Amino acid sequence: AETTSMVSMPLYAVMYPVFNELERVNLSAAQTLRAAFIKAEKENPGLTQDIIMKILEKKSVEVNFTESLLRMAADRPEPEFQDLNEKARALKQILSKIPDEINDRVRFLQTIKDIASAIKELLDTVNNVFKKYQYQNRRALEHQKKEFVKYSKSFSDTLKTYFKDGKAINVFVSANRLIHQTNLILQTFK
Amino acid sequence: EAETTSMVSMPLYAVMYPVFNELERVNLSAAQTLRAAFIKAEKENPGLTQDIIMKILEKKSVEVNFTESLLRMAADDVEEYMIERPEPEFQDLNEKARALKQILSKIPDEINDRVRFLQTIKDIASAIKELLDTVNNVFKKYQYQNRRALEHQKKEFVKYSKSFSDTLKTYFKDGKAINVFVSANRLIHQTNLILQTFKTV
Ligand SMILES: O=P(O)(O)O[C@H]1[C@H](O)[C@@H](OP(=O)(O)O)[C@H](OP(=O)(O)O)[C@@H](OP(=O)(O)O)[C@H]1O
Repeated sequence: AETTSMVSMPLYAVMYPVFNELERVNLSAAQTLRAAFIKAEKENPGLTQDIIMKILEKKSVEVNFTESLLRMAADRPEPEFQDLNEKARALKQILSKIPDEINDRVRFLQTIKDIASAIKELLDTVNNVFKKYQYQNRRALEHQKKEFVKYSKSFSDTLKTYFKDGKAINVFVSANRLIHQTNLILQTFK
Repeated sequence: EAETTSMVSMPLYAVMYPVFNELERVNLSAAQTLRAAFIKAEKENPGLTQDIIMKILEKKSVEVNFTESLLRMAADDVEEYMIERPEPEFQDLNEKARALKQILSKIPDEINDRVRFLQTIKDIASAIKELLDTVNNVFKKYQYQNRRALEHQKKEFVKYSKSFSDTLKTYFKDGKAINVFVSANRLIHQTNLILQTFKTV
């Protein structure tokens, strides 16, 4: 009952898990992708292995792309809203500089401190307008705030694991998520 | 649905398309089916290709270990590629190819011993020269249905051989064994292609 070559293993150990998770987002896409990999693998055993390896060999292209997205992610006259916009903007700007700061230990350590205080200022400002929304569906505020502080902690964790791992791409990805969460706070004020 | 002209679709053209370009040489329908599958999925969900690539990158350790295991297995994957011609030179060609693949297969076991690894590299070099010499002799002595295909495959082998040498140089710099494992597997595959071409030619 075992005629499948060992070279085909990555199809089931790598691709199938990815397809299975994709079925919950786009069933049609997952099936099409899976069907295409199955077809190609069955007709030429070893193809999935080489495809996966080539993708790994192009990680640098992926690092560059993840860096550029981070750099790009930085792009009501009420006084409280002007403050919220300013604080959010400063945080996003600092986070977007990470790719060009991470290669220097010293300057990267200061950047982390800049990120800490920037988030602190943002949270303070968030608490300010927080005290003026007088419960008008404020639940969405306490919710979004916590989603932000959750990604903030998740980012802090990513930094710690980075100082032992050395995997910058995880920092870039996490910083990107933090920015998106920063925007979510601003947007929630609908 | 949408067009893949957005920033988030970049990896589709920067990563996947170059990869798919090679498969046309192996299986056109497969390169086309895969290309159509990714572009289709990307149009429906822009950013999907990027997520797929990121998930594959997360399986690096799994892929790395499997690649080493595959290299170790190469020593017992022989009979499928053997040349089925009576002449003595073809039997000698089968032997030279087998011997090369055997030494390449021992790399994972040897790479953790500088002294042993240095010798193994010398043995690989000699095994390659002997393999090429046997190929050249058989090229000159016999007729074939597709001599051009054979010569092309030999030159492909030479490229992957030099690529292997370059990988060794780099390994002595950064000490990443996986690159050596990958390069050895590809050299092994090229060795098998030579054999398979003699079988149909
Ligand atoms: O040492 P391990 O645990 O395998 O992890 C590293 C990281 O994945 C590097 O990327 P990152 O800095 O983003 O963590 C990667 O380089 P690139 O991603 O720059 O290509 C290294 O491979 P090499 O590229 O072969 O050095 C790889 O060895």
